[PDB]
Amino acid sequence: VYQAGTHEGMIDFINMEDLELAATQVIPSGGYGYISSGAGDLFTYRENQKAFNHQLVIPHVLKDVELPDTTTYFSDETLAAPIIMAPVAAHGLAHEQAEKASAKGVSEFGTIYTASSYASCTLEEIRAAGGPEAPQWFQFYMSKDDGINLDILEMAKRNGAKAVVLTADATVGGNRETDRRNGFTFPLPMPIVQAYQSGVGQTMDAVYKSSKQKLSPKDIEFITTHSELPVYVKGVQSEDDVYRSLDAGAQGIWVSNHGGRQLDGGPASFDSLRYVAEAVDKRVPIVFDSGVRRGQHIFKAIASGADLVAIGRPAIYGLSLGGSTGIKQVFDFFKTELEMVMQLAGTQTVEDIKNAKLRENRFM
Amino acid sequence: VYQAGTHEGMIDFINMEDLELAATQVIPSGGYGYISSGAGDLFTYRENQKAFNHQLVIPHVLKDVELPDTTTYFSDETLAAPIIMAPVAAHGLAHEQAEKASAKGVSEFGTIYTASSYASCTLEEIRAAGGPEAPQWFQFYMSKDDGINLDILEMAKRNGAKAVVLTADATVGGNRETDRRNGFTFPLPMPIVQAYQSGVGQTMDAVYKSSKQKLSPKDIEFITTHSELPVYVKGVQSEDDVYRSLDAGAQGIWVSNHGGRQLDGGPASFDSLRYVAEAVDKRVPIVFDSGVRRGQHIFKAIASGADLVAIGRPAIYGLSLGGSTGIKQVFDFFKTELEMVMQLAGTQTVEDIKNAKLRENRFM
Amino acid sequence: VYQAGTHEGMIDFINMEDLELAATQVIPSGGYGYISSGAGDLFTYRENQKAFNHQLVIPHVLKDVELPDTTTYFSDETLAAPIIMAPVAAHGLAHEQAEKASAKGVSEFGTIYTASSYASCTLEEIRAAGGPEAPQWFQFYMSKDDGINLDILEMAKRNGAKAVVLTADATVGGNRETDRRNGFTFPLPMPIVQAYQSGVGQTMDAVYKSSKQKLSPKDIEFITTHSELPVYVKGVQSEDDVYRSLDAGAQGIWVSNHGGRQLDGGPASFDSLRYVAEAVDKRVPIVFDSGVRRGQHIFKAIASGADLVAIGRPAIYGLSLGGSTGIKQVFDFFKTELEMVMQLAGTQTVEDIKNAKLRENRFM
Amino acid sequence: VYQAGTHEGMIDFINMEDLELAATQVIPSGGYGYISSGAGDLFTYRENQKAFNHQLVIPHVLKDVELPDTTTYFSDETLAAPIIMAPVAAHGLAHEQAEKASAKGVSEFGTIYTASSYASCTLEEIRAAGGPEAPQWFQFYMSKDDGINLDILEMAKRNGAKAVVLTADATVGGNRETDRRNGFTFPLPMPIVQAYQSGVGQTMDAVYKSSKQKLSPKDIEFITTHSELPVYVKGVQSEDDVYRSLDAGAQGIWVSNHGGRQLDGGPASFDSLRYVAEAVDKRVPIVFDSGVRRGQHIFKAIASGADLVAIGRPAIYGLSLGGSTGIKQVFDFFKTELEMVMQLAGTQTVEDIKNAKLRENRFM
Ligand SMILES: Cc1cc2c(cc1C)N(C[C@H](O)[C@H](O)[C@H](O)COP(=O)(O)O)c1[nH]c(=O)[nH]c(=O)c1N2
Ligand SMILES: Cc1cc2c(cc1C)N(C[C@H](O)[C@H](O)[C@H](O)COP(=O)(O)O)c1[nH]c(=O)[nH]c(=O)c1N2
Ligand SMILES: Cc1cc2c(cc1C)N(C[C@H](O)[C@H](O)[C@H](O)COP(=O)(O)O)c1[nH]c(=O)[nH]c(=O)c1N2
Ligand SMILES: Cc1cc2c(cc1C)N(C[C@H](O)[C@H](O)[C@H](O)COP(=O)(O)O)c1[nH]c(=O)[nH]c(=O)c1N2
Repeated sequence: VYQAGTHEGMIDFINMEDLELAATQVIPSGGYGYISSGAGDLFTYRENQKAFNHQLVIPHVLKDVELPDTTTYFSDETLAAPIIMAPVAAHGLAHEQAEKASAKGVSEFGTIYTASSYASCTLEEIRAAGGPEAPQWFQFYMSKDDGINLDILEMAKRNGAKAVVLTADATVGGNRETDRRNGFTFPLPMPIVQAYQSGVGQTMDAVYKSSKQKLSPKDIEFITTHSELPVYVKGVQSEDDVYRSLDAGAQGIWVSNHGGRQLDGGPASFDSLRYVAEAVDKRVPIVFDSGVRRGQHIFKAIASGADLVAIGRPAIYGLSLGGSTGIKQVFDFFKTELEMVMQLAGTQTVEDIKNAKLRENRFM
Repeated sequence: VYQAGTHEGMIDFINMEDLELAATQVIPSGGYGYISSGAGDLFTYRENQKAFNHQLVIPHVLKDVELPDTTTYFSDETLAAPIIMAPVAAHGLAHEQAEKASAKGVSEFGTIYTASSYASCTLEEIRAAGGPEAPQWFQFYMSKDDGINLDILEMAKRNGAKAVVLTADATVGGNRETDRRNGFTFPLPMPIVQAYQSGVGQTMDAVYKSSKQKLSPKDIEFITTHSELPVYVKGVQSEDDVYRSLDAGAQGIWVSNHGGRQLDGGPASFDSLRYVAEAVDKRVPIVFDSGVRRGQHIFKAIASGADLVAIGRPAIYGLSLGGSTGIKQVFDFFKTELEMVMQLAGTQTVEDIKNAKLRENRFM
Repeated sequence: VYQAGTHEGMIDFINMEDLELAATQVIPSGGYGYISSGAGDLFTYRENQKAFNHQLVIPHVLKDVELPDTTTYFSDETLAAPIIMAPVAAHGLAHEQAEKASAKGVSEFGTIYTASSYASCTLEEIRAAGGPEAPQWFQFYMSKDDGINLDILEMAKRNGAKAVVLTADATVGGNRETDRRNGFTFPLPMPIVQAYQSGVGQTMDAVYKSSKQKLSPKDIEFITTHSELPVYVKGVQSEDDVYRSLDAGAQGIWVSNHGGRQLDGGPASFDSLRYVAEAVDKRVPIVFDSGVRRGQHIFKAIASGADLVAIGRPAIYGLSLGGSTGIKQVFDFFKTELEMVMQLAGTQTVEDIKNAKLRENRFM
Repeated sequence: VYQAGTHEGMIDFINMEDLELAATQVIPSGGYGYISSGAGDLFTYRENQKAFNHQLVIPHVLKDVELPDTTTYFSDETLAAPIIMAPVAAHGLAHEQAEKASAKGVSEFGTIYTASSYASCTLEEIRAAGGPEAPQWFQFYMSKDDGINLDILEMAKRNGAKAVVLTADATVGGNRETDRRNGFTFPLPMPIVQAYQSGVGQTMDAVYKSSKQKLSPKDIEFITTHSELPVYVKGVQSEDDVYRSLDAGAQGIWVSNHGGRQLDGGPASFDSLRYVAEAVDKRVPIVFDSGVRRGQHIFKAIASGADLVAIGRPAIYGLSLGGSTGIKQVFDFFKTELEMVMQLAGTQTVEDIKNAKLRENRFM
């Protein structure tokens, strides 16, 4: 039997590194390997966190700032901070209460929750746990069957999704050698995609291969036609990918390399953000993720063209140790660090962060 | 008595690093040192594998790709993948069945086998083991005696060689200090070059010095005159070397630094490929080798101007552990990784890989 | 009870690294952690010392130099060397005699002493210990209350401060995780700021938050209006910060990142010095600090536009082990190294150092 | 009593790294520390050997080369190879037979021997040991007394010195902290400089301070006036130093940073060679040293503008273990490696090395 974390309450940590280590005590070895590792030789995975010091934040002085405000106005939403929950599969790997605990905690922090197509819970349970005023987005792993795709989009609409995130950088799984060494298989169902994927006893490789490989601009047009919700393309790391996405009617761009879990030997996401921000030229919102472990990383991403920054692994480690309380403590850690960075950089508001100029590191 | 690997069947490995370590259990210490190490302080040897992350592969999205096809049309050949066997001396160091096992396995995978002048078997045995439809090339370590050179070329013709690979970067042996520490000598004859070299009990240094040092463009003209087979020059790493080769009538260029076994303090082969591809300007085919351990390395070489990528040490480690089955499993490992990279990069066919644009890594 | 160093006399050390290690034997663990560590992941802290080899000193020959002279004419002062004491809080953490021992030792060496607002002693005790001819500057952590600010400035005037150093890069404390792990609190009062801060049992974070966060150019104008002393802005690392400071009437610029204790992910101070020196264009004096551990670091800073270089941690380690004798030995170590560097670089006087041209390191 | 090496005969080594380690068995700890270490934090010392891979040697093919010839015509001399003995103090630290053993071995190899002013033997003994046809140069540490300087120059003339090497980069000693830790003092006299320096029981720092600090172009004119021998300036690493030297009548330039023993935080000598070669523009010969441990290092220096390359520490380690036989084996190691590099680079003669083009390493 697979037994995940069961604690609901305050957790003890200093930073995201000791939090990651502490989670090894409550997540079964195979599940921990699935969450913690990445593709191939882990070049791209390691580069994600290193890349934030490719650009240096200037601690400006005499900027007439106190009590910096992380409050973020995004569409008709008011967020506590420009920090959201990334779509992460199978929260039941981390905590018994799974996406019910994560959706409740992110709702209570007061920011956007992105639900995974590969969730351990139904979208109905995710909406119920967050409450009716919780801002929730739906991340779509599409079927090869358009009937099933219409059914999943109608289901996202019923549950009040405010955007559809088409993940386009996992048409097949990466060469995740920790999963291979562990003989990893999923312990729980995936109810949202149950029409094409059963989850239980399936390999990582098998699950991605059950979804659609031949994604194209026609898939954005399909989602627009049948849902009327704004479409974000996730995995965008170049100008060519921006123009393909916007020409097909995308209303958002999500810069990511899937936390270094996919194509080893590719760039760090933070380096790609510069190319993507130039191509987008503020025409649509940008979400950024992959390697974020400090407030200074969030500041640098927003200064470089991100409107929102998404959190993956650190939120899952917090969930494993403390449930809803634990995941909210991780968002609070990032908000508290961002407030410190805003004061020392001289930015009163999130819009002021966007206008900050970083210095390129010539000696990395 | 020298006792190499004897197993014929499926081998257990994750990647080429644990395969290299596993081979230490079946290859005698001196033979393992000869295969595994390189020249001088090993700067050039280490740089070969590191250099693939000097250029970054973009994981494009919405590229309308599924079931990527590695099938490669090269001259009148149909190859399983754009991946061939490099010429490697003395396979009897690795497996009792030597080049009979390696030629059979590479034939069954369905790609080009390059036979070494310093083989443990005759070219007749190599042709017999591969079968009459197996695509085979002949790698030439020339004699100082032109009579012997005519005899060896007529022998290559009789055995249906489709190209002659003139190896030009080993006129003398490098300073291979592992061979010195081990007191390495060859345990087996070298029948192809028996007219000038006996093999048994000879040092690495002695064998290279028995071949021709004063290679020049006149040697390409000699091979053309007497064989009528296309000549590839192997070891080409600069524009000057391309023009010398093509002006003398070469019909192919093989970019290599001999797996870091020759001139320590020289460039990584993958970095040299850019200079060579610019000079060749698609006038003749390019083969690339040295440091290839992943599908992403093959993808990057082809995107950078290679038509074919050759495998050395990893194929020999597979041979040592599993014979024909083992060497085919190594080619299958590279083909399976290349299919994963093609799907995540957005390339349907090998010609699409050639049109991919890599991003230079400004933070190596 | 908190028990610091008590020795007054000569100490045994080779360089500042073994001095830092030796101090662990006499400074209580919590105090040692407070002095020795820095912010976040310590990127900026480590980069400070590494950055001095971003620029290379040319050992010129035949320069007609002997007995190089470090004597420095600064305003109406004659200093032994262009090397001064940085403002460092709470010397009682290091030695029982606290700022009485440090002010006496720096006076006897013959250079500027910068008194911290967060001193363990009164400014009256600091002036008494240095003697009436000792050059002393006052470092200001401002109150939120302008009445208290007028009182502190009148107090600096009474004690013969020759400049006011407005520290502007610590409006809040950095994420100093060693202090968090140690549960660090200050053991002694802070008499200079007693009107707003009691010191005893207070966290690092609490003390900075008791001072003024909303520093602006109006604060320079306030100090000028009420003290008539030259104002230096400390923490300046960019052109924008120079122009803000000078436009508000600053008569000096102090380039610093607070010894890597504040905004992790910011530049090394030595790299920032180039940008600041270009903007200042010799209009006002420049003080430089953060990471100085060798004479070559002082030489490089002065060649790059610094008029004076300030010493922090190394002076405190010397104080802990030897009191007034020990801190003077640290200044003597830096002066002796600077004399060696001046002879080998070919600079007879400090003005000659300013005219030296460094070579940028293209291979860091 | 100080007891150095006593063996005369063949020594067992692979490369200069295991030779350096083996010498620890025969050189007393204090002497070994004096020979093996360098200044300050050893940045410049470590950079010397690393810097050779800042520029990459192209292994050219089809260059029509065999039996490469290292024979070097320099002035009226015929050298075995473009490889000479650097001036190194006090060979009695390494071997009982001191400079008698080193001069005999270098004479028998057939190249230039540079005698140190701080030799353990007289120049008469050095000339007698080398024989009358041995090419010998005299390295000058000048006195503050011009009478003593005239006496030393007349002595160099009597002993048939063919050049005077004015060492200009050691006007004072570097901060050699191994010597400090060891309490190092010289065990033997320095007969050449006995008029101003006794040697026995003296520190490194004291010996350099007894020589002339205020070296200037007037000192080149003095040597020319009183000896009529060509003057080389040693320690030249910039254009300014070339023009100062040539304007004063120098007939040679010796590029060096004194093996990283002097100004820590300065450039690697191999990097400085490019700047010096451009300024000299073949107007006078260039000697190069500091960090040479391989044939590829000698090749790269000559391709970059050096006419001769000098050997320091490796020659002293060979001397300690094998006397005249041992030091000749070290020169033979370098000649044998240079022959291998010349064959693989495609250079028939030393003049061909000068015309080789290196590729700058963009990924160091
Ligand atoms: C365990 C786990 C599982 C998933 C993911 C990640 C991880 C760690 N990610 C990728 C995710 O959205 C995000 O891009 C990364 O997690 C960001 O990198 P960091 O984890 O913050 O370093 C992911 N993305 C997505 O679109 N759908 C999914 O179902 C998942 N599943
Ligand atoms: C044990 C061994 C033996 C040989 C070689 C290599 C090795 C490892 N190589 C060089 C070979 O063709 C190829 O360039 C390298 O092996 C490529 O580097 P990797 O081994 O893939 O890293 C080689 N090349 C050649 O032209 N003729 C030969 O006989 C040999 N022999
Ligand atoms: C223990 C301690 C305490 C303080 C400081 C530093 C340290 C180490 N610093 C910063 C100081 O002035 C200086 O910028 C740095 O010390 C310089 O870096 P190094 O210590 O030389 O590496 C500091 N600066 C300031 O303006 N007022 C203060 O009260 C203090 N307090
Ligand atoms: C033990 C020892 C002693 C000396 C030296 C070096 C060493 C190691 N060197 C410097 C020498 O000429 C040369 O520049 C360096 O040795 C070159 O660096 P490598 O030793 O080859 O790395 C030196 N130079 C000089 O001009 N006169 C001298 O008396 C000495 N003495």
